[PDB]
Amino acid sequence: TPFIRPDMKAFLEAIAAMAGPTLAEMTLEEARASYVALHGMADRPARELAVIRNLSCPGPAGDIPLRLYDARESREAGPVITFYHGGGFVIGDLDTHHNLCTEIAALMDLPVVAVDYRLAPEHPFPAAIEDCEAATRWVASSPSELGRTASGVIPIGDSAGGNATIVVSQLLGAKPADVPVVLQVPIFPLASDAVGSASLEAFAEGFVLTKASIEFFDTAYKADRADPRGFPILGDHTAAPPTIVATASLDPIRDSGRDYAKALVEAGRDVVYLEMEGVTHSFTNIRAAVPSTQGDLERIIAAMKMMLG
Ligand SMILES: CCCCCC(=O)Oc1ccc([N+](=O)[O-])cc1
Ligand SMILES: CCCCCC(=O)O
Ligand SMILES: CCCCCC(=O)O
Repeated sequence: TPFIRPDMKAFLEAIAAMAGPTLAEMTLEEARASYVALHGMADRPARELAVIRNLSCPGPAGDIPLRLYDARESREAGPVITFYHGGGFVIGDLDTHHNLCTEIAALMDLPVVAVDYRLAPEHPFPAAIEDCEAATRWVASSPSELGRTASGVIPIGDSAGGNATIVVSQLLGAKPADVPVVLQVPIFPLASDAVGSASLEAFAEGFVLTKASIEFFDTAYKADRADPRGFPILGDHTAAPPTIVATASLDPIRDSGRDYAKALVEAGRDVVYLEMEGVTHSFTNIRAAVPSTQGDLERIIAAMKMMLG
């Protein structure tokens, strides 16, 4: 009997009533479409912003599509948020996380660049990482197409995108971009392997992200368990940038986030650890269906402003 907020519980009960096919039982196109539909019905609508523009940058496999969000038509030099969507490196796109990006841009009053990175199984590991790194370096170079100057970058993302957040910060730590990572925000990230964790067993079914979906994503992406680009708990934490780790108490991969924040403390790094109580994985994108999750996102926003000082 873990604690569940009443509005969270109602949402889980509706998912249980729906009782759909698993991701593995659907076609890939169907699995991706179902995620579009979930966030479409569950998340708050997009904020209005002065700037919402599609861009691209060069990557190792070809052009990488991007989307720029800014509440301001004109802005001086400052940090730029570089966002990587969740979806297991298999599903999601610029639209599944669009509304959340408009919210981050509105509430932070900073520009946000979302990355449409290549997906598995068509593009296995490390394709997503290659694209997130390349796009982040590109933003960090203050290209003219961006129309903003970056004094620093702020990698952020949910779930797989939280994995990408940490990996990108490690890659740029080892080989700097034109400006530093001034803050990273991995939100319910995969950092250590969740297999064998107590959270994975406790929350394997009925908490939005299932063990079955985790296995489906793992089989498609094919990350090597010994590769720090796949499991960034294995990386060097001694110069990690300022970090905010946000987890959910009902998340099967909660303990992976716990592990990462513990490793940052162990290495003497500054970190805010926030474990949202009574909500699940994906809480950043269900803010209409579960209204209390808007408050959880606002807590991350407040921690970001504090850590940016
Ligand atoms: C349709 C159920 C939600 C699954 C998609 C999602 O919520 O984003 C995730 C991305 C990556 C991982 N993972 O690394 O296991 C888990 C979840
Ligand atoms: C192991 C899953 C239940 C949560 C107990 C804890 O907070 O560590
Ligand atoms: C149950 C595990 C206790 C803490 C392990 C550590 O300090 O890395």
